[PDB]
Amino acid sequence: MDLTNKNVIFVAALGGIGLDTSRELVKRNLKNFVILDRVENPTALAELKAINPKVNITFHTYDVTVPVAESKKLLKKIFDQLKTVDILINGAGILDDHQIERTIAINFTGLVNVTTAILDFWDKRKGGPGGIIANICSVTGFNAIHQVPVYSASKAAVVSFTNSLAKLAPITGVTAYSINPGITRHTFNSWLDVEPRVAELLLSHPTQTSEQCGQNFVKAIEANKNGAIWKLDLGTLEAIEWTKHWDSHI
Amino acid sequence: MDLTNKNVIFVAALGGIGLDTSRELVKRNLKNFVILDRVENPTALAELKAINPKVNITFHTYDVTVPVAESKKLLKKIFDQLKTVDILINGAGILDDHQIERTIAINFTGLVNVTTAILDFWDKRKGGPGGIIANICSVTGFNAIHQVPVYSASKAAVVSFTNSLAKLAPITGVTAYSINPGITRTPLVHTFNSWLDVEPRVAELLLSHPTQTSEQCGQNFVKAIEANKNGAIWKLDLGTLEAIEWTKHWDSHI
Ligand SMILES: NC(=O)c1ccc[n+]([C@@H]2O[C@H](COP(=O)([O-])OP(=O)(O)OC[C@H]3O[C@@H](n4cnc5c(N)ncnc54)[C@H](O)[C@@H]3O)[C@@H](O)[C@H]2O)c1
Repeated sequence: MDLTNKNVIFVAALGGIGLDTSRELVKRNLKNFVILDRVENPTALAELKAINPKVNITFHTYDVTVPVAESKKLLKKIFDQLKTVDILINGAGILDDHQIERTIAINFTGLVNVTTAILDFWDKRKGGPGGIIANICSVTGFNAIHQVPVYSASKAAVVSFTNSLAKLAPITGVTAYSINPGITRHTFNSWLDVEPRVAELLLSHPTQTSEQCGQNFVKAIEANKNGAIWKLDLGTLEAIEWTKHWDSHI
Repeated sequence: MDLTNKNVIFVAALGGIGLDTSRELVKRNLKNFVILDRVENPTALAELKAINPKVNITFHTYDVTVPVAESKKLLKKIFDQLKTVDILINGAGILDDHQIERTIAINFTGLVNVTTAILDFWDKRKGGPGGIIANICSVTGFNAIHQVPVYSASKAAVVSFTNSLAKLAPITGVTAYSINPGITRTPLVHTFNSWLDVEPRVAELLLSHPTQTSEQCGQNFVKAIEANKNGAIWKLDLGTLEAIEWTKHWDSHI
């Protein structure tokens, strides 16, 4: 994957790990960088545009928890303008096990919904060009932080969903892979307050900076491997192998 | 685990797997067996009672998609009556990838919510007695039926959640294990929808391969309950009961 002159939609582009990935992406001479986030950060947005003014950066206020139909309405406006979109990056997410419904709505349901929305524009069965989906999941989708069981479970779901998307690529023309960051250089809520110090404890352990998580993120996008399950931990980029415990035979 | 004299709540006890599990459960001399299901089934209820009149069987009309406060209200009613509950079984699920929100609400969120509610009565930090939770997940939580990605993902979520619950037992006093059937002959798999109709023949193709009976599944389910192994990930496929080992890809070190 050569990112030059490509059109990219990035959901939650101006947050923590999103912003540093975004900074590197706009340095790659994209034609369009389309940002969809819940709230505007005008300082960050201006800063992004200044990195390379030639890149068309557009911002849409977007809540990932809206129904599929609402996401399709926004996407139609984007496709009407750009004509083509090459990659969708899903980076929405919250970490707060005091918010059970919302954790699920944002991290899991929202990810499924926006994917379903864009498939209506990309599905090759209906004359669509196909496309690429990069889902920001989490290493907690492989093995949980058991003190944030709801967060971890939501990430396990999207690791699964991404895996299946990739296996459906021959039918849909839409490839996908997951980007799974380890702990990246603040305090949050554990489920039923089983551990009030999760953030303090995790951030003391060996971590990585948001800078070369973002650099490894772009490397992963460039590698463009359907069905990859990328681990981005301790400043390295590694593809993990999913264990086969069971087979549907279909 | 001796089931004699125990109090059991079973969410979704009257479906294909549920009813056959229930038939086996009441073979043991349970004290109270409390059924929560979405639709009343007076014939099945009568049948179970007849199996073992020593077991006290009650029924509540219950939808897992209600807010947690509502589930808490029902549990309080039950705990006030029985004083103690020994085991909770969370068995609700739908298979319909035309229903994204509902699949996730029933299969994942609803399971998390009943668990969260019952912890209020059981949590040893509150001076509760602890307890045991058996969660019906799915082999699809290990490896998807990719033509139903949403269902499979919802099951992956609950496998994860159950693993974590079990790891929290030393703190909460509440142990847990997953029950993961393979393809089992019930109405669930008779006819169903794939995501965006990627595979309109999915039910046909799946059932062209070997399956097990709900009877076999229910027998092995109760066997796993009696084994009572915290953190177990039980596979119930082709008539066998087998514990699987979850691969370690990453460790939080906490
Ligand atoms: N049949 C299989 O091959 C298979 C394989 C693996 C896992 N499972 C799982 O086993 C469980 C039982 O499935 P089944 O095969 O007996 O299917 P079923 O359709 O016969 O029964 C589903 C059960 O879930 C209940 N339910 C559905 N929605 C509910 C709601 N909103 N609130 C409360 N209860 C609700 C139903 O009333 C019923 O008791 C499900 O969780 C399913 O995902 C089934």
